[PDB]
Amino acid sequence: GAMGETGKIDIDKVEGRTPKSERDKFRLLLELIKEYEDDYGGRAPTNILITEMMDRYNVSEEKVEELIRILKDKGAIFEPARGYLKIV
Repeated sequence: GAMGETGKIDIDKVEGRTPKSERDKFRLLLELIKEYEDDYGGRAPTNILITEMMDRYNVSEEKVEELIRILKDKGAIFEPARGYLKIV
């Protein structure tokens, strides 16, 4: 019916046995850059990133601009034109 099997174990610390993957403000900004790049044929207009981050994720313009500087500074992204962001 069922049968027996081998390689017995026991449960001491063996909780928490699940995967993890999440998001962050840095991630959520960067996600908009790539999800607009393909749409613009390689642009992410910085003003739209701001407006859409306040829409999609309630992030205030000051904070979106800070995300923009941080990831720019890291060379994770760039601003190749006067209000167009790019992933590195």
